[PDB]
Amino acid sequence: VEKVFFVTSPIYYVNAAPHIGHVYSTLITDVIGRYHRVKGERVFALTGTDEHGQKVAEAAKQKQVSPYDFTTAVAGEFKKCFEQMDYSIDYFIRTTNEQHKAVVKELWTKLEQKGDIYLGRYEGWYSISDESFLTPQNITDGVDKDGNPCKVSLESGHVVTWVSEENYMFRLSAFRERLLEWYHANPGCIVPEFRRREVIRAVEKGLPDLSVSRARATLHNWAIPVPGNPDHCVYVWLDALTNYLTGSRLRVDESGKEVSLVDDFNELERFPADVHVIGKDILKFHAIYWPAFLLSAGLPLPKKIVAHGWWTKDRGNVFDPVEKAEEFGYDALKYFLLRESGFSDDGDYSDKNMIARLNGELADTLGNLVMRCTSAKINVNGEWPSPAAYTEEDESLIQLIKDLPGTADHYYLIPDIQKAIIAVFDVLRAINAYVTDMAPWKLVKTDPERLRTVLYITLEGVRVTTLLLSPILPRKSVVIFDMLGVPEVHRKGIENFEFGAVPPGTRLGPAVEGEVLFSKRST
Ligand code: MET
Repeated sequence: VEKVFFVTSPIYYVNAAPHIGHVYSTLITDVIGRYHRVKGERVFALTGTDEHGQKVAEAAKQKQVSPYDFTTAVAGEFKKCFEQMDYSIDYFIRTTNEQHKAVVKELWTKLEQKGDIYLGRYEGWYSISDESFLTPQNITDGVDKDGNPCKVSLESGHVVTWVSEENYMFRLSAFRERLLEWYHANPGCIVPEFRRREVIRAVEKGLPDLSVSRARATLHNWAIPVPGNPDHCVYVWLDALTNYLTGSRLRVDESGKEVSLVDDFNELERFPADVHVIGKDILKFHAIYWPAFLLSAGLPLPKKIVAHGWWTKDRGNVFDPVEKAEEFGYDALKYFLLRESGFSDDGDYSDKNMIARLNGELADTLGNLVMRCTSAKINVNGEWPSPAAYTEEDESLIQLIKDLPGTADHYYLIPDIQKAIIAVFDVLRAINAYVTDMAPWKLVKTDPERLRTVLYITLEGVRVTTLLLSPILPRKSVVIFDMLGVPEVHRKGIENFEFGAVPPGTRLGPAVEGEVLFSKRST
C-alpha cells in the first residue's frame, strides 16, 4: 500500500515558552521525515501546540492576560523556535484552529453514535499539570509551591487534586481485549520493546472507563463544547489526540497555511500515522486511549508509536537549544542529541561531552576524511578517478559500504536513530583506517595508479555515508556533496544507495582559501 508516509510529534502545551524537550521530540519527527524523503517517498510531517485546557488557561490567568492572547503569543514562540531550528515540517497545527474543532466534534459524535459514551461521574484524583486521571496507587505525599503538605503524582511529582464531577464517560473498559489482540498481532507497534511490555502489563490488569468531558466552569470555559451539551467541555486529551486526524485531513498551501479540510482522510492518503513520536511521559494516551477511540469510531490504528527517553514537558540549571546551536552549530547539536541518547533519560549532556563528540566524530572522523579525499595535495586532478583493480583489503571496505544502506535503513525504520548513526560512523572509522593504511599522500609520488583506486573507494565511502547522514546533518551533507561535486540527482533516492552511482570523471567543487566543515573547540 503506497500512501503518504505520515509522521508526527506530540502537540505541546503552551503554558510556557519552548525549551529543549520540545525541540528534541520534534527533531526526531523531522529526522524520520527527512529519511523517508531521501528514499524518495511522499512525506507529511506534523507538529504543533495543544492550546485548550485548565493547565493552559490557568497559566494565562497567572500572567494576567486572556487565553486567546496568551496562546497566540506562546504559539508564535514555538513557531519562531522551530523555524530557527531549521526543521522540514510540513505543517504546524494549533488546537484552537476552527477546522480542528470541527474534527473533534465529528469524532465525538461518531463515538456517541457507536454507543461508547454515557453520562456518569468521575470521583478521583486528577493532575492538572499532566491533565491526567490517577488512581490512588499512583499518588503519594509531597509539597506544593508553598511548602504545605499535599498529594503529588507518582508519574511526575506534580500536585494532584480530587475531582468529583458528573462527566461523559468513554467505555474504555470494553476495549481491553481488542487492544491486547492489537499489541500481540503487531509486536512492532510500540517501541522500544520494554515500553511495549509496560503497556501490555497495564492493560492486562484491567481498564476503567475514561472521563472525556468536564464541567465548563472547571476549565474556565477554555475548551471545545461537547456536541449537544454546552454545559460540558471535551477532555483536553481527546481534543489533543484528534490533532493527528485533523492534520491528516488538511490541504496546506506552499506557504504552510491550512486552506481546506477534506471530509474523508483517504482523500489525502495520510491517515493513520506511520509513526507517532512521543515522550515516555505520555505513553498511556497514545498506546491505550487513542487506539481505543479509533476502534470505537471505526478508524484505522497507527503503525508505530516510538517513545523516547526524555519527557515531552518538564522544568538554576539551563540548556537553551538556540544558544548551544549558535555556539556549537545547528547540525552538530542535532547530531549530538540524536547520538548521545538512546531510549533513556541518561546521557552525558555536558559541554565537555559535546566537545568530545564534535572533535572526535564530526571533525576528526568525518571532516578529516572529506578534506583529505578532496585535497589538492592528494586528489591532484580534482576529480573522481577511475579505479584500477581491487585488492582484498579494498573489497573488504567496499563490502562494508555496500551493506551499510541496508543496515542503516532497518535502524531508521525501527526507528532507532542512534543505532543508525553508530552504523554509519563504524563505516567511516573503517574508511579512515583504510586511508591510514594506504597512505595515499605517499602514493601520489610512488604509485599514481594505485592512488586512483584508493581515492575512488574513499570518495564513494564518503558519499554513501554522507547520504545516510543527510537526515541528521541536513546542511552539512549539502556542503559535503558540493565539495565532492555530487550532482543533485545523486543526492537522494534508493538508486543512489548503490556503490558506484557517481561515475569517474565527475569534477570536485571549487575550494575556499580557509574552509572547515566542523572546526574544533578548546578546553
Ligand atoms: C496529543 S499529544 C499532546 C501532548 C501534551 N500537550 C503534552 O505536552 O504532553
